[PDB]
Amino acid sequence: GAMAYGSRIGGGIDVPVPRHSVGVVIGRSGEMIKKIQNDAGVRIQFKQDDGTGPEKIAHIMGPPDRCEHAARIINDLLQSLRSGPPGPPGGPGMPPGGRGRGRGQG
RNA sequence: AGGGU
Repeated sequence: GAMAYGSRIGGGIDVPVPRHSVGVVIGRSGEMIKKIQNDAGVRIQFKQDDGTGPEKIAHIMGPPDRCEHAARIINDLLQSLRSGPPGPPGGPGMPPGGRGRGRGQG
């Protein structure tokens, strides 16, 4: 939605986390989001699925300032995914594999 | 780094 007045925070904010980074920010064992909840002192609970965007909405509840703090931890964790871990192939570098050569020997 | 409660 065109929320031109979305500059106002509150006691619990809805943060848009990329759907390809949902498990990332929480961690495979949830150890990661516990750190976010720890360093911010907030209750971060992923909602079912608002579906109103290419992201997932997570309701970071708690004291507004801490919600901002918590939001930053998740957002920065996304920002660090942006060419953070360098990958030669797969991304900006197509592996020059042959036409089935290597596996297609017959 | 896919599910933490």
